[PDB]
Amino acid sequence: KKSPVTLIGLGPMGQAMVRTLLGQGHPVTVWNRTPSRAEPLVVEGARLAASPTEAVASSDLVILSLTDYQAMYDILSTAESALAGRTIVNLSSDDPDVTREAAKWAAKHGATFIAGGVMIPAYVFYSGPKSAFDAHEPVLRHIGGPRFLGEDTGLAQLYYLAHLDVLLTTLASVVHATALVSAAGVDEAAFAPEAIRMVIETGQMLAETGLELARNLASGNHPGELATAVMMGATADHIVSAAKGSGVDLVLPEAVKSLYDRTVAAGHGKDSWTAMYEIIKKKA
Amino acid sequence: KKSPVTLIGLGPMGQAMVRTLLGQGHPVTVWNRTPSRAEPLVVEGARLAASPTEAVASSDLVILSLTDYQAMYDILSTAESALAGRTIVNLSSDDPDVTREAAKWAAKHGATFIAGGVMIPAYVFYSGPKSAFDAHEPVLRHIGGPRFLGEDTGLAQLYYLAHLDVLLTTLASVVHATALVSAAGVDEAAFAPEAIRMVIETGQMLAETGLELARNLASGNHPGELATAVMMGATADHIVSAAKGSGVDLVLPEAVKSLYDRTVAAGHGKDSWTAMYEIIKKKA
Ligand SMILES: [Cl-]
Ligand SMILES: [Cl-]
Repeated sequence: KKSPVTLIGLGPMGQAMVRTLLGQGHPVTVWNRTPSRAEPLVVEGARLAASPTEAVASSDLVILSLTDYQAMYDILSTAESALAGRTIVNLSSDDPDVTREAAKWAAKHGATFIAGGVMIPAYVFYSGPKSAFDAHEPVLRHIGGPRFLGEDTGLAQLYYLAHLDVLLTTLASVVHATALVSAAGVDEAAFAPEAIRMVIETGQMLAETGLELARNLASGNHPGELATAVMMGATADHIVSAAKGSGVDLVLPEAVKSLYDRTVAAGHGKDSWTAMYEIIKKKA
Repeated sequence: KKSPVTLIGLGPMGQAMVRTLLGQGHPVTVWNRTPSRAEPLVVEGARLAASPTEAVASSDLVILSLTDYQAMYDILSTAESALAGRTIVNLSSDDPDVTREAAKWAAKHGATFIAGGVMIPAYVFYSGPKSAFDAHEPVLRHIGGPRFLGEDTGLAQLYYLAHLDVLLTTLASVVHATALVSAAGVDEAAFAPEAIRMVIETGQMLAETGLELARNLASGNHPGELATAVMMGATADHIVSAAKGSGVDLVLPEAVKSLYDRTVAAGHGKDSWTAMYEIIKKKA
C-alpha cells in the first residue's frame, strides 16, 4: 500500500536509505553498477532491477546516490525514454551549475527533477519545484530531516558545498596548525587535541562574535570593535612567517594573509575582521 | 609584602592584568607610550612610572603587553642598562624566531627572558628557562592559567600562532561560505548562522574523526576509512568551481584544493584525508 521507490547507487548512503525505507514498508527497487552490493539489500526485502530502465520503470520516484552527476548521465543513458512522468531526486554532490543543467536534461526527457544535499551529523537540503517536493515529502522524510530551500535546483548543492567549505577548510587548518607545532619536534599526539579544542572554542565564541558576524555581513557595516582587520592581518603575517621558518606548506596561511592584505589595502584596516567579506563577495 | 610588578603596555589586556594584580595586593608600576591610558589604573592603585627606565628599575619582574617585539626594542632602548638582574615576561605576539632573537638580546643586557602567549577564552602559554617560570609563577598565575611548554623561548608564540592558525582560517571559511550562498541572492542573515553551526558540528565531529586525526598524524599512517583524500579532493574541486561561477574570491578554496591535489598526486588518494599532513609537514 506504500508507494514504491527506486534507488540507484548502493554506496554507504544508499545502503542506509534502502534499509530505512524498507523498514517503513516501502517496496524498494535497487540497481547498482556492481550488482554485488545489492545482495545485502535484497535479503532485507529490496528487489534487484534487471537494468537501469527496469529500475526507473518500477517507480514514480527515482532517487540517485552516485559519485557525481556524470554517473547519472552514464547510467540513465539507456533509460532516457523511460523517464517520462517520473521524479528524479538526485542526492549526489556536484557543482551547482551542473545540477541546474541536469534540470534542463530532466525536462527534455519529460521528468521532474529535485536536487538534494545530504548532511550526516541526518538532514537533507532539497531544491527544485515545491509541488514536486510536497508530492514526495512523505517518502523523503524517512531518509532524514528535509529542508526545502527554494525552487532553484542549484540551491541544494550550493548550500551543501558551502557547509563543506567550512568543514574542509577548518579540518585543513587543524592539520596545518599541528604541522606548525610538530616542526619544532613536538609530538603530534600532544598538539593535535589542542588544535581540535581550538575548533570547539571557535564555535563557542561564534555562539557576540557571531552576532558581529551575522549582523555585519547582512548589514554591510563592519564596526571595528575588539578585533580589527589590521590586528588580524598582523597575526596572519606572523603565521606565514612562522610557517615559512618551520618549513611548513604555505598555501593555506598565505590565502588567509591574502584576504587580510586586500582587506587592509581596501581601506578597511580599522574595521572589524568581518570586512574581508567585501573582498570575498560577488562583485556589483 | 607582595612582590612588586612592572607592566608596560596599557591596552585592553594590560588594563585587565593590572587590575587583577592590584586586587591581589601586588604593587604595580605601569608605563605606556600614551600616559593617558594609565590614569584609570593609577586611581585603582597603580603607580605611573616617570620613564621606561624607572619602570624597569621598580621591579624584578617586567611584563610587556605591546603590539609586537619591535615595540619592546623601541621602548626599552633607553632602559637597556637598567635591565640587568631582572626577568622580562613578554606577552606580545610575534614570529617565534623573533622571540628567540629577543632572548639573545635579553641575555646581552643581563636579563632573564620568558615569552608568553595569551589566550582569551584565560590561559597563557609560557616558554623559556623553567627556573625563571617557577620563580615568578606565584605572580603569573593571577594573570591566567599558566601552561609551561618548555625551555625553548619560541614555543609560546609557536603554540599561540598555531591556535590562531585554526581560529583565523576557520573564521575566514565562515565568511567565504556565506559569500558563496549570498552570491545567489540569499540573505546573509539567513545563512551566516548555518555556517557558524557548521563550525560547532565540525568541532563535535572532532570530539572518531579526532581519534583518526590524532592517531594518523602521530603514527604517520592514514588508513582510508569513510573519508578519503580523493573523495574530499572532489568536494574541494566542486567548491572551487562553485565559487568560480558565483564570482566569489578563490584564494581560500584554491588553497584547500591545492592541498588535496598534491595529496592525491603523491599517491595518497585512497588514504584518509589526514594524509595531507604528509604534504604540509616539515621536510625530512
Ligand atoms: Cl550557484
Ligand atoms: Cl619555531
